[PDB]
Amino acid sequence: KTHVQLSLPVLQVRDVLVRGFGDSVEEVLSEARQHLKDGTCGLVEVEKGVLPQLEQPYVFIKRSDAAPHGHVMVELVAELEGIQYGRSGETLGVLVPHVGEIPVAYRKVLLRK
Repeated sequence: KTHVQLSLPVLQVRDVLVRGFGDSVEEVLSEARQHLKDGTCGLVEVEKGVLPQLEQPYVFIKRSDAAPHGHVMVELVAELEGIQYGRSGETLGVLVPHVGEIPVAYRKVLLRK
């Protein structure tokens, strides 16, 4: 399938134990995709002061369309020193590894895989 229905745990930035996916744009996009597939990916909602508490490169999920079965269609865009790799809509949040942190909510997305 080109798209996969996922329910992503929404984590508070100060709870997150592993604050990024790795060290290159290519690695973080790779790792993000692997964690999304394995159900080990959390979502942090971006507000004032959130991104400086996470590790670059960042992986965003961005709205790709204006929502089958409640699932917002999204795609992955990476960022490193203010340059983005990808072009998409509005940010739903930043992806991070999930290692058992307690979520505050779940974000239903349809991920272009």
